[PDB]
Amino acid sequence: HMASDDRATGPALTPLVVAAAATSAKVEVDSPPAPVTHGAAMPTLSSATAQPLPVASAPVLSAPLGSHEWQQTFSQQVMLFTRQGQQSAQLRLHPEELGQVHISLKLDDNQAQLQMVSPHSHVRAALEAALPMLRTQLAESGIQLGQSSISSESFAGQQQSSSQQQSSR
Repeated sequence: HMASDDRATGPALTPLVVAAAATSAKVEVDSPPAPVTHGAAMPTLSSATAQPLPVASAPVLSAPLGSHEWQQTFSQQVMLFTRQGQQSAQLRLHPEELGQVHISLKLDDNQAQLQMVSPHSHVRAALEAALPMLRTQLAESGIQLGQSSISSESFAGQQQSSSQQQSSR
């Protein structure tokens, strides 16, 4: 019977802890200008006169990339194709690993679509550059090379962004 707990535990003090006031903004800024100088002179060399070197029709299209002879030969083969009446053909090309690219020139109205299946290589640079020249050769035969396409297997490049160049005089 009856009861008595009796308490006495009860904290009572003011907590306070704060101290922070400073800044930082010095050192590490600006950069030295890179020195540059131009000059050169370019060693000139007079073209020596001599008799033209004997040649012939090159077997398939295998010449150094950049040579005009390779481009001319590229056009030659197509001229022959259009003369025969064909349009699809194979050809030994470099890099040798290619073994045979598939040339498929399509013909509609008076415009030819040149499709070719080959990987991306420096070969395309000189080959593609020969396309504007080819249209000139074919144009003499009546036909006009309008469309052209190059794919290693299939063509896909859904990407177009070039929002730039905002200025005037």
